[PDB]
Amino acid sequence: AGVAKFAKYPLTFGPSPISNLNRLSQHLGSKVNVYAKREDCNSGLAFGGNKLRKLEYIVPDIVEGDYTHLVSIGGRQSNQTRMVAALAAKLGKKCVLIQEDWVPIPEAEKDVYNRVGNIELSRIMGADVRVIEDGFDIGMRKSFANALQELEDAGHKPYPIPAGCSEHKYGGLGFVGFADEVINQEVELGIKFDKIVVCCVTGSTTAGILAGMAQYGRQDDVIAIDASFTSEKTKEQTLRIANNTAKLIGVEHEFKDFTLDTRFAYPCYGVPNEGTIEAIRTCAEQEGVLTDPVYEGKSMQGLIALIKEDYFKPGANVLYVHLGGAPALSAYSSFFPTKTA
Amino acid sequence: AGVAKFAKYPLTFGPSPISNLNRLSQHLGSKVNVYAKREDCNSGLAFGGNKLRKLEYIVPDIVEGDYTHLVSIGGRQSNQTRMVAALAAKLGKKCVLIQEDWVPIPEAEKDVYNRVGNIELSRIMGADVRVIEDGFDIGMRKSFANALQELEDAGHKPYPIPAGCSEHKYGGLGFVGFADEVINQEVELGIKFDKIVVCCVTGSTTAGILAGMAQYGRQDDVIAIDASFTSEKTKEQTLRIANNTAKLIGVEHEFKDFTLDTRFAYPCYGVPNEGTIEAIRTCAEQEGVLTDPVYEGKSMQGLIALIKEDYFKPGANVLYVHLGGAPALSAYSSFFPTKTA
Ligand SMILES: *Cc1c(COP(=O)(O)O)cnc(C)c1O
Ligand SMILES: *Cc1c(COP(=O)(O)O)cnc(C)c1O
Repeated sequence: AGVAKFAKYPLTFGPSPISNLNRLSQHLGSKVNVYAKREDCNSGLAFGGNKLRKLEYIVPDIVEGDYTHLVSIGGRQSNQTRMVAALAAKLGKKCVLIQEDWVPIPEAEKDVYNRVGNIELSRIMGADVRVIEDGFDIGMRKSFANALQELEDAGHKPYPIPAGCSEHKYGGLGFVGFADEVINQEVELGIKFDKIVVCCVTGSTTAGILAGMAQYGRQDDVIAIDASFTSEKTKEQTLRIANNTAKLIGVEHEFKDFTLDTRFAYPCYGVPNEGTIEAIRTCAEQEGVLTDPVYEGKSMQGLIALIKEDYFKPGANVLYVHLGGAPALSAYSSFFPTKTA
Repeated sequence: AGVAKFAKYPLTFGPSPISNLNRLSQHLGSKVNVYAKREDCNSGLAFGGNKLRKLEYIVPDIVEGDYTHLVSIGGRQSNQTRMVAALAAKLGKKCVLIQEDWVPIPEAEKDVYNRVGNIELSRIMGADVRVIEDGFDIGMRKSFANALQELEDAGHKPYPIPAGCSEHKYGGLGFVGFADEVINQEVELGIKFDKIVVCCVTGSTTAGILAGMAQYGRQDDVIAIDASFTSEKTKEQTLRIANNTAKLIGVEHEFKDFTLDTRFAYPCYGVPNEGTIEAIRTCAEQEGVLTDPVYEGKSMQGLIALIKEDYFKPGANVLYVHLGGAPALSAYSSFFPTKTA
């Protein structure tokens, strides 16, 4: 057990704060005391987000080697690519982004879904944005490899950074350190978290939290809420990340399965459902905390669905993980009509 | 010297962090050392910002008596209105927001300027968003006074929060604390800031820094960048707010004038110029830090312009203030096209 033996490059202000969503708690029945560890309030690098914690353990490599281009990938409103662009800017490197079509671009948004939001930010930061229309997949894509081959054949030295970092060698280390962090904040705040709720589609964030919590034998505190509607590969990939990461940090524990509620992924990746939107609104109306229609919105409804059904013990302290991703909210404007008054 | 006598309700994580923009500073010929105090990363209340800091000294008054509605006013992509919603949602009060027509909505941005960005956020937080046609003015608005009367007629108890909280009785207290944070942070940093750059439209931000920095006899360290294009009143109100506040905290010194660079407001409030777009792109390409076409993109272009002309002593430590506004960026995608490689 030790993430400390790995090189880390600072890209955040330090330990992400924890918000006490006490008002939302009461509203939901006062059954559980909901808390939120603000990863969305990460750093000053283009709004921040969980993906920034992941990159901290990857940057040292980039810097140590002689690289000129940082290439990543993801869907249109990809949070990843947007943070890879901000990072590339900070390191003074070139940036290439492969924006594939992973979400059935809603009609009433087909004219902005590819111009406004996160994709706009990658542009403003000077990244070679490329709009391809390949299928959705949380695994290695055959457009990422070609981009690499291209820049290489061009005489450039590209740095591969897979979807959400997840499948990167050190993709699970950032959230191992997340675990060490919650453990300390529990003592500083004086509150123990009985459970941890976090969204999941490509893996690393969940896997990292599992392998990292294992350090204190608490992997079972984790509660993942699928948002990829493909629990199939999402659980198997998250599980494989959890193992390869546990090995890296000295954890013996072999992960064979984890809590992966799949009741709110539908209708698919990127497309909210009537429940998602209501969750976002309730969270926002009650706390002033925004959540997106793709990730955190679906994990927030799951958090509310669970609370409704007395899934947690009476008076439980549950740590909701806000991974950010709000900036893509402007590409789903059509789903939030003005509140009747 | 007495901002402590007044009550304060916590709305931010704590004293804002100061980023060291060394890469940008090198880009601008290593003329000075640019630092940026991050008000744009000060809270979890939907992106937070400078207005939230102002509000901390106003919330106590609110909760004390009995008000049911918080009312404020600003343009379509207003930041203040959006932060008032979050404040209201959190305080569990209702929200009525007047969204005047303060900006000539670009032709390309006509089908979005009112459905995306800040406005969308206020709607998700269930605020009563009222899109009005009145024009730009940093002074008390008719639509405002009408709202107070309307709601008050319906048997409600609205709380009046003018534009940017600037004209509020305590709208200046906020940044008088910013001055305190600055001096303390110079100590913890082991360096002294020679000058402070900060955007200025409705007044209270700059006004509070002036009365605060004056506690130590350092008002002349303040350098405001106007983005209203109506210097005359912007300088008139800012100067009045700064004078009232000064008396509240006990500062005798009377402000008769202050540094207000107006070279970058052109062509008008809410609209960037090729220079702004250039600054936003420079800061983003160098630090991965995002600024807005309306306010900060101008404070930033001015900063760059001032450095070039050798306005500061060589090696000076210049504290730029990032007040936020980046969320409104989605309403200007037309201006930022994919850069060529
Ligand atoms: C990228 C992202 C996720 C998914 O993280 P995984 O580690 O890939 O499960 C969830 N929420 C937000 C806001 C994200 O940006
Ligand atoms: C409100 C605001 C300002 C202006 O503040 P004043 O105190 O009115 O000068 C500047 N920048 C941003 C991003 C703002 O939201």
